[PDB]
Amino acid sequence: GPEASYVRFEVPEDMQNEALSLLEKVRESGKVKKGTNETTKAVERGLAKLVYIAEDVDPPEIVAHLPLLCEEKNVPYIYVKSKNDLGRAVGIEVPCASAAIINEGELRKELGSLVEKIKGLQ
Amino acid sequence: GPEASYVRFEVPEDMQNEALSLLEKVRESGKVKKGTNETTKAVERGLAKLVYIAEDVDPPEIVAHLPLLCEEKNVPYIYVKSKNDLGRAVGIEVPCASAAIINEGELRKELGSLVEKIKGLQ
RNA sequence: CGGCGAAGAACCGGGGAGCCG
RNA sequence: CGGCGAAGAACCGGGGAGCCG
Ligand code: NA
Ligand code: NA
Ligand code: NA
Ligand code: NA
Ligand code: NA
Ligand code: NA
Ligand code: NA
Ligand code: NA
Ligand code: NA
Ligand code: NA
Repeated sequence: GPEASYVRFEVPEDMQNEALSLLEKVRESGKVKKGTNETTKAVERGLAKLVYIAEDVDPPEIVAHLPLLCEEKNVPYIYVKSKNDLGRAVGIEVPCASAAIINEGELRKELGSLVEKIKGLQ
Repeated sequence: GPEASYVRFEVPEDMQNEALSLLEKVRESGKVKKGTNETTKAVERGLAKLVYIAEDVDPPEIVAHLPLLCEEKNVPYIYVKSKNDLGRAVGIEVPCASAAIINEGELRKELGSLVEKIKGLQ
């Protein structure tokens, strides 16, 4: 219905909040790219460890290529309800449709656990 | 002072008007590049037959590089008093800092005699 | 019609956080 | 204090006349 086509699975809210929290914390020791241009290049260049996509992107066409791209490059991705939260999580002043963790820093294990839960959705 | 350093020699008013009438005619006969970006490239690419530099360009750094470039590339150049005149003559709606003839069309004689006039000064 | 635009519109690639009053 | 900016600022490269209300 209201959700655009590019949202391919439901991410429980607690999993979303863990993921947003880890994305904000990874900036302290690892490296994130933020925004759809850099997110897309991060995946295309083989650099993405975890891609975040906001569910409320409108027009959906801005991020709609990302899930199929991630799947082709075997990059895990997770949805978050709000591009506002996503922009806050990555530390910028405007909404953010998509982001990528590219260096996991000190959070390798927590991101690993999160990725295995994502897999467990489908 | 008041003219910027890039005005390396004086050009008389009969000649600047000669140069601007010629420029306006070469448009429907040959080819003109208009604007500093296109004029620099024409000189660098070896395509410029006559470049026009307005004397009232503020800031001067917009065009200051052009005279030594023209000399390096063996390209004659002429100063005209007004970038508004220069704009009107290349048929655009805004001021124009510099321009270049790239083909003389059917006005090869009037161009040559002006070029020899230019050579005569300094 | 005004405002802006060759001191470089649109558009494209690089870039990745400031620009303006 | 506002307006705008990750739906991509500044800037570099290509482009060469439109963009906006
Ligand atoms: Na980019
Ligand atoms: Na890593
Ligand atoms: Na760890
Ligand atoms: Na022309
Ligand atoms: Na031109
Ligand atoms: Na250019
Ligand atoms: Na102008
Ligand atoms: Na100008
Ligand atoms: Na880019
Ligand atoms: Na350019």
